[PDB]
Amino acid sequence: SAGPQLNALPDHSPLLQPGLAALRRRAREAGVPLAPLPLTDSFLLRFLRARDFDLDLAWRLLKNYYKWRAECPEISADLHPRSIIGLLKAGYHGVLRSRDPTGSKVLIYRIAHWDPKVFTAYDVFRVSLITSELIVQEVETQRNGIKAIFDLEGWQFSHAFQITPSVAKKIAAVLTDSFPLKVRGIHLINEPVIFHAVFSMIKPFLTEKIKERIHMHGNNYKQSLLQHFPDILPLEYGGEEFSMEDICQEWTNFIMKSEDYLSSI
Ligand SMILES: COCCOCCOCCOc1ccc(C(C)(C)CC(C)(C)C)cc1
Ligand SMILES: COCCOCCOCCOc1ccc(C(C)(C)CC(C)(C)C)cc1
Ligand SMILES: COCCOCCOCCOc1ccc(C(C)(C)CC(C)(C)C)cc1
Repeated sequence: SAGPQLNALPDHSPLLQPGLAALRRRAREAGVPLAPLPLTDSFLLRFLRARDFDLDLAWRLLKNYYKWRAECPEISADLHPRSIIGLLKAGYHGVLRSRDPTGSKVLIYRIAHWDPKVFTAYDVFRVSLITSELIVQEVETQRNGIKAIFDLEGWQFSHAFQITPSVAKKIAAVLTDSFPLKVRGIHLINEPVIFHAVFSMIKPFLTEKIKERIHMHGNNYKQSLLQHFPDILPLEYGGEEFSMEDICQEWTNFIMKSEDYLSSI
């Protein structure tokens, strides 16, 4: 249980240096790229915290992160938000202002606001990557992980058509062992009945990384979603203070302010 205690330290604690040294030596040895991603303490700590300072797992995650980036150029080859600013303006995606009861950052995606005649699955994936790279900078998010809510109202066949076996593989990767964020929960709301039926059959065979972390609320989601996310949801989902539009505009603004950092990858 040393791991979670190391996670709880600030980045400048000398106690994190043994793990950082051990990981940086493994990275260097396997010939990790020099390409505009510096192996700073703060960067490397993301991987250590994601795997509670288990060095072998932090290293495997780091390698898989590099592998995933190399394997998905149409997502990862340019992180400047200029390519997806329409999706953001359309209201596809926002991050809640407040954390949930266990301190997780909460992400919301709205499928009705993705026009598949305009944006590909890879554009939409680029949105998640951008957000991920931003939120991972907060040490509390590294410690407490994330939850994502997918509002599937208006899910159409044109959306489903974009999820090929290749896209499915890339989705599983980022949820499991290819990005330095702990996915503590995946919530679907307003999703078609077919999701439940499939899930009831495949659930027992899923990786334990996600198996017990998937919650499908269906159309009657208000009460159940509220139990997981009290006092932090937008008006549209049963919250009290701000609209989803406010959240989307606030997150969009933050992305644009970070445009040079995003490019610098
Ligand atoms: C889920 O089914 C709907 C299909 O949506 C389109 C597919 O592209 C969405 C990719 O979604 C994610 C979700 C989470 C993540 C990670 C695990 C990196 C965490 C996050 C959301 C904080 C970025 C990455 C991509
Ligand atoms: C072709 O359908 C694309 C819909 O994608 C939903 C987003 O999540 C992607 C995860 O991967 C799957 C898994 C199963 C399925 C279906 C519904 C087609 C079930 C199946 C193929 C196992 C019978 C679709 C996507
Ligand atoms: C009828 O609508 C047309 C398109 O149909 C899309 C298929 O929807 C059913 C898909 O069912 C699932 C259920 C679970 C999953 C897993 C658990 C693998 C991944 C998850 C949680 C990201 C959806 C994938 C597909």
